[PDB]
Amino acid sequence: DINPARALVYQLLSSLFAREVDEQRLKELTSEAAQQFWEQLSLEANFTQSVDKIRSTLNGIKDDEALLELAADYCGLFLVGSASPYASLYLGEQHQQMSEFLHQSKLQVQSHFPEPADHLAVMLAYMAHLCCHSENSVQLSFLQTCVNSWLAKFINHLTQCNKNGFYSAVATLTLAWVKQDIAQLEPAVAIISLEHHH
Amino acid sequence: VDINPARALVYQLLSSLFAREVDEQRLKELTSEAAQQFWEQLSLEANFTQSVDKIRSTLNGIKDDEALLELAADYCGLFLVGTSASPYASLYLLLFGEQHQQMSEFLHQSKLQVQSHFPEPADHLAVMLAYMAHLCCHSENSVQLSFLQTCVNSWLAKFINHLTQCNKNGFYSAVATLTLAWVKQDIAQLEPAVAIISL
Repeated sequence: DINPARALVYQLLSSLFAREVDEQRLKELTSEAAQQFWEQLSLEANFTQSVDKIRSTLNGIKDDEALLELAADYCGLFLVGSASPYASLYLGEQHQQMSEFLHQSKLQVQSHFPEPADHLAVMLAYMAHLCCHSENSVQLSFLQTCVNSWLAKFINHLTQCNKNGFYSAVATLTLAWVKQDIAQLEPAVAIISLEHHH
Repeated sequence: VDINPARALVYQLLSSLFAREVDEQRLKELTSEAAQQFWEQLSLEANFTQSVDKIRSTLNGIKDDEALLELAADYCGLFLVGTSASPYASLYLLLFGEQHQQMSEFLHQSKLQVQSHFPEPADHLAVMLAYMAHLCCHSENSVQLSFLQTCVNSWLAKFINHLTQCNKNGFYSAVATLTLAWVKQDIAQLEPAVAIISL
């Protein structure tokens, strides 16, 4: 009864922390239907001051420089770490419930953080999965596209940071292992193209 | 004979070495008598010899916690810092971006954990508020109340305090301030509503 309205307020607040505000969003936040909304929210004594600051700011963005500055505030405050909006930086089972929610919603926040699946550990773990669950062509393609395309660089920079050399050796072995695996996969994959063509 | 499962095991081993710092239990399983056989055999491949011997000589050389802590320090000061060799592909670089769609699914299913200093994505306030929005219409009042008191109201004021200190113009502080006041008023409505169902 009142819940859909509450969901709506939480969504709006969420959107404001999710990512910086672009032209399309600004137009959505300052339209007539949005103006009435902000007014209604302002009627509550505990919300009045905050609602006026938010609404007067958004209504004051008339050019590109105005929108760009607000975004700079967003980036300067949340994408540097500053006041990163992560609970753990200021302070259990309902994190898993959210984990699923995250996976389901396809809702991702603006972030300067590297993509988790871009972690070498993840790529290798996934390749291990491809070895027994995919065609050789998919395995080869993945090694050439996502692994062999950058290890050399990683290794190079690793040799300038690892004094001991343990992890430099691990990286070195990984590339060597990948190259040899690619050489075993090439003919296999090529046989299938010579056969699926004739 | 099928070698695909053997290849997967090797990729997993390499995966583990970048996945997290080596701990006591892991050092033991990486240096067991069965493991020594594996390394020796792997070292016989001409292309692998040098790095393998560096790998195992290092692992076999670990005989006290000091040396172990030293390796763990190498790991952290190399991958977990951020300036000097993060293991992320994007940081060193066509059908690339499209293969990331399947990895996310595998990453969600494998529930594989990579040691990291980055905060959890679900810990982000925007994701918590979106989740709360969801609970508002697909959950009992008590689950909503519980989540607010437990995950939001517990740290929001600390956040607003710091935010207010870094926000010169003050727009985002106003958003954060309105958020807390919204959450508090909502908890105020939720408590009476929930308590009543015990009657």
